[PDB]
Formats: sequence, C-alpha cells, structure tokens
Amino acid sequence: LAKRIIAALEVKDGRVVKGTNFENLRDSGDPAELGKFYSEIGIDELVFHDHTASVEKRKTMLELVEKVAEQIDIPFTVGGGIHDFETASELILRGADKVSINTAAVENPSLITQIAQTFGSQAVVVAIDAKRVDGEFMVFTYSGKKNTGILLRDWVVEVEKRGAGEILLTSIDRDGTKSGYDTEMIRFVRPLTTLPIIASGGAGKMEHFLEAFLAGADAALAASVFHFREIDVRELKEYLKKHGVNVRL
Repeated sequence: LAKRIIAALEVKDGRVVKGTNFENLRDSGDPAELGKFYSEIGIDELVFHDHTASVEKRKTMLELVEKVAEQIDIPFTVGGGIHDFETASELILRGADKVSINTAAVENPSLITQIAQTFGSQAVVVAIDAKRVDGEFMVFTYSGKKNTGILLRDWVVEVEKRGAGEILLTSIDRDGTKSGYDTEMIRFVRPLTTLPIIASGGAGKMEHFLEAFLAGADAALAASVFHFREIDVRELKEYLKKHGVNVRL
C-alpha cells in the first residue's frame, strides 16, 4: 500500500515557529517558502498548525493559506483552533485541501459531518491526541490538557461514522520525544477503521518510519527531525523503498 511522508509546520503570526536549518532559503521562517522547498525535496503533503492570537488568527490563517497555495501543488492541511464550519470553509476555499479538527470535533462530532457534506470526507482530517490512562487508550482535548474519558477505540469508530476522511493520530506519550512512533497505538487503531491513518509523535530516525508503516500507518508526520535536518527527506524515501515500503520517488 502507498505511503506518504508529511512535514508538519507549526506557525504563528505567519511565521514558522523555531524556523529551520535550511541555509539555502531566503527566509527559513517563511511557511510558503519552506513548504515549496519541502515539496521540491520530496515531501508528499504538508500540515500547518497555527497558534496565532485570537484577534488576528482568522485573517492570519487565511493569509497563510493563500500564500502557501500559490507556492505548492502538493496537498496541504491547515488546523489549530478550527471550531466551526464557517472557519473550515473559508480556509478550504482560500486554498487548503484539507482541514484538521480536534477539540471541536470531540465537542461536536457533527462538525465532521458538516464539513464533509460540503467539501467531501477527503477534506476532513480528525486529529486525535491519545494517551494511556490506567491501561486504556483515552482521547485528550485542548492540546493534551483534558482527558475526555472517551476511549480511543470508541472515538475512532465514531469519527469514521461521522464522515471523516483521515485520522491524524498523535501519541501524547511520544510527541516531542525522538523515541519512536507509538506503534502499539497505531496497531490498536488499524483494525478499527478503514480510513487513512497519519502517524504522529515520536519520530527520531529513519527506522521509526519503517516501524510506523509496518504498524499500518498510511502516512507518517514529522516536524523538527526534518526542520533541523536530523533526517533528509530524500534519504528517508530511499531507505523506505529499499526496505519494501511503497513510497513515491
């Protein structure tokens, strides 16, 4: 099955947060320029997660989307504080291919269906942040601050029922570490859904990507390993292809 390598760019006020090690760029903090660069070195898709203050957030995210869309021809997803249909709609119309929803989806699962009814299931990425609590995988909202008491098992099934197109599955246990993707979590989710699963959290070395794909991920997302050039994207794809993973070269 075909596998995707996805770069996540954390943004705020139209700037990439903590930038990159790429000396070749005019501006290593320019999300559009960085996105273009990633598409040229072989990234399959981009995910932008915005952290801009409330007063300028809506306009800032729309400007980001417009600027990014001019520079790239590969799919991109935008998210971070999308709480209703109109916000999602404006972002897709302005150029995003997909939107990520998380806290708002948990609080109002019909939001998934609402977006999907106009933009198709393929436009809706449900980001699920999960962690082990007393031996069970639980869903967390508010940037991992709130244990919802909802079992990951139940939420995955509901997300697909509501019409999501893809699940962006972040293990809070691994996110920010470089210890590996949470392959147990990925394997737990795999049989519960037909949807593409984007593995997120824990990437540290090329072998972690192989492990994630063996676990049943359809895509693997990473940020700082790419931005700080711990992993070269071309080298990663060549590595994965060598070991039998169907990646696009």
